[PDB]
Amino acid sequence: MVDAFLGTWKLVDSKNFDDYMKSLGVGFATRQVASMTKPTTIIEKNGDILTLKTHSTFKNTEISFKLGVEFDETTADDRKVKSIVTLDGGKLVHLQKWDGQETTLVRELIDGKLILTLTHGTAVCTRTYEKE
Ligand SMILES: CN(CCC(=O)O)c1ccc([N+](=O)[O-])c2nonc12
Repeated sequence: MVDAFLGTWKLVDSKNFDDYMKSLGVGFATRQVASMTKPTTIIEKNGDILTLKTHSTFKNTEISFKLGVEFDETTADDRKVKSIVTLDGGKLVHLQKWDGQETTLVRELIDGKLILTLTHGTAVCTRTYEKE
């Protein structure tokens, strides 16, 4: 199940992140900085509680959750959302809902790399992380 996702990951490729942020309404100055930032994502577990940290020189976030149990979240761009994370087809699928809108954050493992696919509206972004 989740164990192969655990650890420290560093961003090594990003496609269409500006399009995704624009779709969400993120302002230009935040997008400019975020486009050059290379976050570290740390995924830890304690029993069935997962913690996902995203660290950078700009934004820092942390969420803790049980798989399959909804939780409140405030995103890096300050959306207040209702979230759930689950394991679907071997992928870690994070769904965020607010104001009747949705976005998905899907994490898969491919050849040892962590591929994060972000979808909102028509915008589809792919970020690739490598394990530290
Ligand atoms: C979804 N992510 C996380 C990306 C990742 O973890 O690589 C985001 C990370 C950072 C910002 N931001 O506005 O600074 C975001 N705005 O929308 N999404 C944002």
